[PDB]
Amino acid sequence: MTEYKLVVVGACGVGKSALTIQLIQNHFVDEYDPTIEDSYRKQVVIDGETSLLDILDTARDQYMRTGEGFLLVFAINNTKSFEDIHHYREQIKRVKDSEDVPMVLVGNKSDLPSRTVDTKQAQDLARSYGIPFIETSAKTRQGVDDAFYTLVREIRKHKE
Ligand SMILES: Nc1nc2c(ncn2[C@@H]2O[C@H](COP(=O)(O)OP(=O)(O)O)[C@@H](O)[C@H]2O)c(=O)[nH]1
Ligand SMILES: [Mg+2]
Repeated sequence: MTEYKLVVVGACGVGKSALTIQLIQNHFVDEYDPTIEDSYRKQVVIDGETSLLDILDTARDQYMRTGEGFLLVFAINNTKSFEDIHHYREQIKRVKDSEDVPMVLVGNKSDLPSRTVDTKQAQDLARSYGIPFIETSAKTRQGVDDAFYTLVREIRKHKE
């Protein structure tokens, strides 16, 4: 019965869309229009509780204001995208007017061998933020459920 508005943010090309589509449609899209910004709905069950997810895949001022949780996505083979995380976080903090916003740090493209962002680096950032860090591959589906479900768990602990 509960609904959760989730927002997926991060630099262009990190796999925001691919991640969202795997969760929604259960397949990996190789070439999804980089400019398309849209929301996707799905009824899920998480730790036994039924819930409707409304997920904005950015590429809206509305979702920022009404978003209850955010995935901060970088790709592990894109140092610049990891360096952009702080900016995304501060922007959310500003709009939401809080310092306790539910967020999850997501390191995507974990199947790729060209790693330039150490796991240690990401974990150290997430620790400073007090948020979970989850490694994912939209391509193999590794960690996809875990990223979204973890965010939902962070939302629930926050409003409780
Ligand atoms: N190898 C690999 N490629 C990915 C992964 N996620 C996304 N991609 C590719 O990276 C490119 C951009 O992905 P996209 O989802 O559009 O990124 P977005 O701009 O953040 O929405 C596309 O070529 C995707 O196929 C992943 O986990 N592994
Ligand atoms: Mg996209």
